[PDB]
Amino acid sequence: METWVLGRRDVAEVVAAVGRDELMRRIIDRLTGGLAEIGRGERHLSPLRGGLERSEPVPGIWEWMPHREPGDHITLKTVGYSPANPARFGLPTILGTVARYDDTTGALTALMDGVLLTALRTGAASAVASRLLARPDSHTLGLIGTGAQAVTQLHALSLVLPLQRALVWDTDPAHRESFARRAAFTGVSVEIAEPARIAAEADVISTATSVAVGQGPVLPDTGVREHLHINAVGADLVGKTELPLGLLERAFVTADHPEQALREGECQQLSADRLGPQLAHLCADPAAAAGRQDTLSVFDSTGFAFEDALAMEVFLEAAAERDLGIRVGIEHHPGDALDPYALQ
Amino acid sequence: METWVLGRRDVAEVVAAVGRDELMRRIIDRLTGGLAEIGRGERHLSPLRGGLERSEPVPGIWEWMPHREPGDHITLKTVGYSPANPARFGLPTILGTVARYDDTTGALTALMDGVLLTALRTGAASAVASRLLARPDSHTLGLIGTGAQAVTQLHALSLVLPLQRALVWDTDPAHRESFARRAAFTGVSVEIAEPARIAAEADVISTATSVAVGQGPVLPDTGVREHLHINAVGADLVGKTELPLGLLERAFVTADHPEQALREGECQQLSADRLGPQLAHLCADPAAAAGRQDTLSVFDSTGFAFEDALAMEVFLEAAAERDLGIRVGIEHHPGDALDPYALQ
Ligand SMILES: NC(=O)c1ccc[n+]([C@@H]2O[C@H](COP(=O)([O-])OP(=O)(O)OC[C@H]3O[C@@H](n4cnc5c(N)ncnc54)[C@H](O)[C@@H]3O)[C@@H](O)[C@H]2O)c1
Ligand SMILES: NC(=O)c1ccc[n+]([C@@H]2O[C@H](COP(=O)([O-])OP(=O)(O)OC[C@H]3O[C@@H](n4cnc5c(N)ncnc54)[C@H](O)[C@@H]3O)[C@@H](O)[C@H]2O)c1
Ligand code: PRO
Ligand code: PRO
Ligand code: NA
Ligand code: NA
Repeated sequence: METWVLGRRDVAEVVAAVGRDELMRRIIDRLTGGLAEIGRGERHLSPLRGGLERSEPVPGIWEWMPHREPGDHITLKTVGYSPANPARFGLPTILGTVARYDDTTGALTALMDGVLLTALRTGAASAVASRLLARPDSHTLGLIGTGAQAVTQLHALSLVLPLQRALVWDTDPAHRESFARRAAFTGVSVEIAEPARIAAEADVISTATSVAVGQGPVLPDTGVREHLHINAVGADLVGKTELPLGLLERAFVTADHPEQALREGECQQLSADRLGPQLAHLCADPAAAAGRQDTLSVFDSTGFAFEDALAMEVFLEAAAERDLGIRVGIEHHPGDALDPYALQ
Repeated sequence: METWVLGRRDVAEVVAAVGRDELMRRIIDRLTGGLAEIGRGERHLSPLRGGLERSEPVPGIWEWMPHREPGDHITLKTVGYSPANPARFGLPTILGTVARYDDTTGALTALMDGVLLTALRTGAASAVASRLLARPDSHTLGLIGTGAQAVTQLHALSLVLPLQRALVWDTDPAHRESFARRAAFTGVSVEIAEPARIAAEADVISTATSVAVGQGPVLPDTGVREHLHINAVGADLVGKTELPLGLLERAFVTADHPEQALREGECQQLSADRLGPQLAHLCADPAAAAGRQDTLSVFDSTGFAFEDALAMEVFLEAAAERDLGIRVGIEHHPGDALDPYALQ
């Protein structure tokens, strides 16, 4: 028994071989089915994630995210949010890895990058929610925050809605100027637009910013279109929010993970009484979502480990077919199971 | 940047080059100093661990154990307790791995086996406690449970006490009969003896069994020597205990981690106001242990992530000295930190 490790090169090869659209579509499809299974009581929400706050160089958090498929495997994503990483170190803000363990024995069976996988399933989750809650003829996407997540927000949403235009904003001029180049592969025309213009003109919005605790909202509470759907994607520290309270109180709100959203999502701003069914229940019966397409809706996204497990499976399937990755004996399996010193 | 991976081969070469005795002594010494640092308020107990219960093929648990050194790094041990592993799969009951993450960036910097390390630091912790609370001329060790942990319990204790014999019991006849061969290198003569005889004759006892929830005690409530010290090491599911309540109520009880021990240790059986000072406090200020060698004492051991971080440091120091291990690029670090697809 050895651990199957996908290098950064292998993850790159999966993308190049499968194609960006096809890979994202596979993850959207797996996520929509898995969420419906939860909504039907065939699968269960992952446990609350845990985390450790860090104050330097700027406030961030490092988290562990487990999910168990009984009798099959356990998934654990370890992921940091370190918003000074791009400017100070040329590293992504979100940095992580995903491990798979055999549920029967505990053995570490696979390990891979979490950076790309996280961005993919986070875009996919927004596409799942927006397919349910945005107008099917949605033409204009708004993006507040044009960092890493914005790229897969636009990509995934462009696969499920007839987007013709993306109105985008970032507080860092260099980050908003570069977004059109990073988004060019989607074919959707990008325009820089200030938040009040995005609020007024967009059919669907994703907010995905590194805004600090207490420094929201990143979108003003002003004229929004009656049918607006928002994916509230930013999530890290307790006390970080992105949307104005008055907008949230007006909206139909659905969370991906209700207990996580109440602690780390926009639902921090609301009472537990106030929320609708969770995304899994809307996937299982979209009748509850159809009648909210033409009114104000918010998908409160925090990310949960089930999404990472499903995305990892897509990557492992593609990598196995192409004989990608290395095998590394990491765990010590003594020749005598009762002798820790029996190094084989 | 690449992750430093210590393969099972690298861990084997560290212990082969350094030797079991010296490597165990290094971990005993580092654990002693680190515990005293906690007792002096210079460092802090790890947060409570978390886990997922698994019922098949027998009840077990899979846990995550984080410990943060602020500004430096975060350690995470992932470890399963799967008590059917030896008989069913030829695998150790305790199967795990230990990772290190940079606290500033979040990046995965090091990854190694947790099987040997866990056995080493668990023996070491009992040795730290027994130096404080067992008679310094203790001659007879008792072991209830002669599986994997029993090997390093005997080894560690033989380095800090003048042990001449070990009286040992297991409910599996094959496992108690094989213990003498696994223990031979220590030079401590091994004799199989029923638990009542072990209770009557031992100067120090370690209990380290895979007894099921509700099926304790593994040591009977009967006559023991006035000075007996017990390392209660068994720990996994809530409701699993090893010692008889009557014995516990007469003992001076020090826990490695009070909150964890009240949940998962022998202290599950005790009112919280009956606990003695935790082990870290005994290490920083021996006034609390003065005179307790000569009466009944119990070290309630549950294991906590600080111990794994300290033992990992010992391994990484030896591995760095010898340039052992491999570098694997696992995390995707895009050339453009704001572009997850820049598979750069
Ligand atoms: N919900 C999920 O499943 C999930 C998954 C991954 C990341 N996230 C979260 O999404 C957020 C963004 O992550 P990322 O990887 O895109 O980070 P990033 O650092 O790559 O991008 C964040 C961008 O936000 C910009 N920004 C900061 N404050 C702003 C403001 N007030 N208005 C507009 N823009 C602002 C920054 O300039 C930066 O360009 C983080 O909170 C992250 O933790 C959520
Ligand atoms: N305190 C810590 O830090 C720490 C660290 C590692 C493991 N543990 C715990 O120690 C315990 C033993 O772990 P291990 O790795 O030695 O497992 P193991 O499976 O190698 O050995 C356990 C032994 O206990 C025996 N046993 C079961 N019920 C018994 C009973 N009533 N009386 C006597 N023997 C009995 C089994 O036959 C087996 O040989 C587990 O609960 C484990 O989770 C604690
Ligand atoms: O779900 C995730 O992976 C990210 C991590 C930070 C915020 N949510
Ligand atoms: O501290 C530890 O590693 C072990 C794991 C199971 C029981 N406690
Ligand atoms: Na959110
Ligand atoms: Na215990």
